[PDB]
Amino acid sequence: KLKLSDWFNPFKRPEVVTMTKWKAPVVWEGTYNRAVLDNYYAKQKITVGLTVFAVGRYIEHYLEEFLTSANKHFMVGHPVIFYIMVDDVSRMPLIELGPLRSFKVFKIKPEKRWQDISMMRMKTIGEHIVAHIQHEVDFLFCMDVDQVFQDKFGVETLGESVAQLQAWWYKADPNDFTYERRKESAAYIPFGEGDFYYHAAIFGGTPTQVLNITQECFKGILKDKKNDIEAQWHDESHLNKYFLLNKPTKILSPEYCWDYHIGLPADIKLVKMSWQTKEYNVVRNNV
Ligand SMILES: CC(=O)N[C@@H]1[C@@H](O)[C@H](O[C@@H]2O[C@H](CO)[C@H](O)[C@H](O)[C@H]2O)[C@@H](CO)O[C@H]1O
Ligand SMILES: O=c1ccn([C@@H]2O[C@H](COP(=O)(O)OP(=O)(O)O)[C@@H](O)[C@H]2O)c(=O)[nH]1
Ligand SMILES: O=c1ccn([C@@H]2O[C@H](COP(=O)(O)OP(=O)(O)O)[C@@H](O)[C@H]2O)c(=O)[nH]1
Ligand SMILES: [Mn+2]
Repeated sequence: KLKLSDWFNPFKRPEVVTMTKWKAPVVWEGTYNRAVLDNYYAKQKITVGLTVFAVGRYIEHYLEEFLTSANKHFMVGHPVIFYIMVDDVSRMPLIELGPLRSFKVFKIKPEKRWQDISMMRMKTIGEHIVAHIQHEVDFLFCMDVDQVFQDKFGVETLGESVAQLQAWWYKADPNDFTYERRKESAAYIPFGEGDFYYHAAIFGGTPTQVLNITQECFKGILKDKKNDIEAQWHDESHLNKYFLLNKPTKILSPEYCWDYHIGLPADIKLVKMSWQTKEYNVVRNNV
């Protein structure tokens, strides 16, 4: 089987956090041996999935740029399947795909509140895992559409359960993190607890693990509805509670999901994905 030291050298990045207390790697540029891993996973003949949602004007603003960039940069050299969930298939951009990429598209119901569009992804992803994704892929990523791939996002990111460090908070102390802090919410994390602040824009794992992630988060979302409370950062609050309880087996550095509004500091050596500028006045239709 694969050993961590076969592909991961933390000493290449001595000035950042490269290992967690529960022995998961934090993958930074310089630490990974992609050649070793490409050879390993090609011998297993893996396929990698990617889900993305675009509901409303998120389709026109973001979906083409997301997919064009994913085609170029996501798991190059391996078969990939893009799963695209939209409310209006007639507005789908049908871009040309390259070798080892294919896709399929699903029509979904548009939830009335943007907060519920975001949170209902957890329910829909689990339904699709059970119905087909579990039979199609070895690993799955679930991503926001309001971002663009900038460089290779490869097999060094694969694992049983994979979390993303949020770009603005990776050096912060846990008591500064924007976790949900009301005990009445299923997402509550008390002061004095927490490892990292994870970004809900990227998470992944085997289909089995992603099913558990998404099912447990959606259970918390529904429980909160019954208690008349809505977590401060919606599905992200619940995801952070999940990963506190069920530690990820791999974490990605902020290089894998970077906000250029921060600037480009010394620690961010090669950006693999960048955030799109927010445009909520146009793309969201409720407060
Ligand atoms: C240090 C600080 O306050 N930085 C904020 C960012 O947190 C903020 O990003 C939003 O962060 C929330 C969680 O707090 C969530 O992850 C959102 O998806 C994300 O956009 C950013 C927004 O422009 O502003 C900075 O000032
Ligand atoms: O009206 C909506 C609200 C959300 N989304 C999807 O849900 C994700 C999360 O919402 P958003 O990116 O707006 O949250 P932010 O990252 O800005 O906090 C988006 O990237 C889209 O994939 C969408 O398609 N339409
Ligand atoms: O139909 C509704 C809308 C809200 N609320 C309660 O507070 C949450 C906020 O509701 P939302 O508008 O987000 O609707 P829902 O997700 O139920 O479609 C709900 O789930 C309910 O528990 C209400 O009692 N009924
Ligand atoms: Mn987003």
